[PDB]
Amino acid sequence: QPFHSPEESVNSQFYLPPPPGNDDPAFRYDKEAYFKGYAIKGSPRWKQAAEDADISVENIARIFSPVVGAKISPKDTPETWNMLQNLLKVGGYYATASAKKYYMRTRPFVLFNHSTCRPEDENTLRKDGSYPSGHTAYSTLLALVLSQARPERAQELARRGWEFGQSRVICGAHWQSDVDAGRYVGAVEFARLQTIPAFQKSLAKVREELNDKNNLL
Amino acid sequence: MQPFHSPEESVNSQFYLPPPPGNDDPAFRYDKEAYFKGYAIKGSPRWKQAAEDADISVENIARIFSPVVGAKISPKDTPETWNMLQNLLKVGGYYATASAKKYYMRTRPFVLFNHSTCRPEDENTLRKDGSYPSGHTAYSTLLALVLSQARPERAQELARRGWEFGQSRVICGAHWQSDVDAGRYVGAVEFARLQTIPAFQKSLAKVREELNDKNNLLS
Repeated sequence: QPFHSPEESVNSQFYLPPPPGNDDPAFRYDKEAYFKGYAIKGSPRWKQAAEDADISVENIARIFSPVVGAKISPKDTPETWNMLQNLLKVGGYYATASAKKYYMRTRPFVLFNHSTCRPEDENTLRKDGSYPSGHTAYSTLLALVLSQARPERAQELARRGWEFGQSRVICGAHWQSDVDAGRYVGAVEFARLQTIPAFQKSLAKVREELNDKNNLL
Repeated sequence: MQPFHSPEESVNSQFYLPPPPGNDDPAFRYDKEAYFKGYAIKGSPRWKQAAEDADISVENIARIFSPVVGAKISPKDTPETWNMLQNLLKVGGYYATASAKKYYMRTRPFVLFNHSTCRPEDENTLRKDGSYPSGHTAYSTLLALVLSQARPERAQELARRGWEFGQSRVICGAHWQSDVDAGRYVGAVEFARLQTIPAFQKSLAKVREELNDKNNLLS
């Protein structure tokens, strides 16, 4: 079960500013950012962006294990394995819902008629509000939670968290401003989770699994 | 009154933050355009807010956030919260941004364009301090998060006010938009580090009861 209900997340439509408009400096920048990523298409950083695009637990685990420095599997780290999925629901979905639905911002690949670095998701995304990025809110939240469980890896986690969000831009699924907003959303939800007992309980166990000598790499 | 942790205990900002935008970088073009959009509203109500937001003295920070968190913040009524406000400035505004600041020593916009800011009195000091990332922003974001933890039903207002506090640095001409976007992340990273420190948890507990005391509630 999720740490809290959809209604228990801080309303993102209230604290986030509206999306950059057609003539705002930020939007001119969003377009420039979009084309910079489209230009390096097919390249390695572009491929990495395609990998970061997959948010299934298996892939998140594969990506963060090296960064956090511990094996992450349903067998060795069962609580950490639920934490990753639980955080995706409340952070990527619940926390971004109201803002996303209220603005229904059009995605760049849709506006310019180009495919993304991961064509599979293109149909789902077409109908999802672009602002703010749920992927980013999730990866930011994840980075902060794991930093709390294993602070010795804080800098690596903060760094990877950031690049995971930048992958969305380069991929063509989001605008730079969607990602900038998503990061703030991730921090706000992280602060909200700290007051929920179920989370404190879960985190204690996660802290135990990731610092377990039998799980370190 | 002792920092929740030592300088060396802040996550190295120079390692996780990307470098500030270069001269021919599309993002710096955005920084300059953003700077002029702010210089343009000079004299408006929002501009007035930006000038008041510029003063980070504990007195002014208390005045600004009391209404938002919904409680009277004072050295007499809320002793622990008063210390918290100053402790966070130290570890969040300075310690958390120090290495990236020194590493890049980025020039501030009001200096670059030879303009005055919305708070002339602090220019001589800002002149010596690296611009990226924004310590003011990191502190205000951190503070909004910490207060959201002590008084969660005020989370949305605190989240909004913390965000606008950062935007005031941009409007005031003291920081580039990029210094602010970066400082927000720094404040978040520091917020996560503080959760693992005992001295913080203990101070927070007191702050929590002080801010929820029936006698300090504000409308």
